[PDB]
Amino acid sequence: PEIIIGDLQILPDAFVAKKRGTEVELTHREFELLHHLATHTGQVMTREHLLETVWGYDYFGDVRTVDVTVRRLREKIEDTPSRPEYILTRRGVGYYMKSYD
Amino acid sequence: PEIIIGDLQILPDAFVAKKRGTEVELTHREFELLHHLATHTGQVMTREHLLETVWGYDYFGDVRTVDVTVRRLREKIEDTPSRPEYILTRRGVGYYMKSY
Repeated sequence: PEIIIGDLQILPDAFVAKKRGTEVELTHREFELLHHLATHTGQVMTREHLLETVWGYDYFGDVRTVDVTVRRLREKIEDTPSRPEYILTRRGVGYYMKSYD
Repeated sequence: PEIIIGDLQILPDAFVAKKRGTEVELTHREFELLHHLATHTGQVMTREHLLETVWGYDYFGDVRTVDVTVRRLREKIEDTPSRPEYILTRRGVGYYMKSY
């Protein structure tokens, strides 16, 4: 398995993400979130949905944890986090990975 | 599972490590390495052995990767990395987690 989205390469079996061919140092949960968004490109996901799918069905922590993790992911993979081209917000609804070709 | 070593709490099912009750931001591979050492305390492990057990039996990368990952781990979980109290070196042989 290998997921290519623009300049991102995700190697799920290796738990490795690269941006322009350089490895990005991600936490376990950051990688799991990135991988989930990347295997459902263009699909808007609520914070609640992301909590149960990425943190687990027995995880009842603060939804804010999703926002924190998206911020870290943006700081690590975006050229300009204030203007992301991979991890996008649908205002009022959720997060998604931008679809490319 | 819950592993307690000194000021460290390792929660394997949650992939969470805490130091003095605060979560430590570890990469996936750093956590895997820490968990392995922590479940085999006092056991000295060569870099070659760590590569196969922590990166996998199909991983044929550089042993230097183990040294890098131990350094990162030390920087994140040791109060004083030059004088570690968790992730120890056995000179010439390997790495191990001190038993408590």
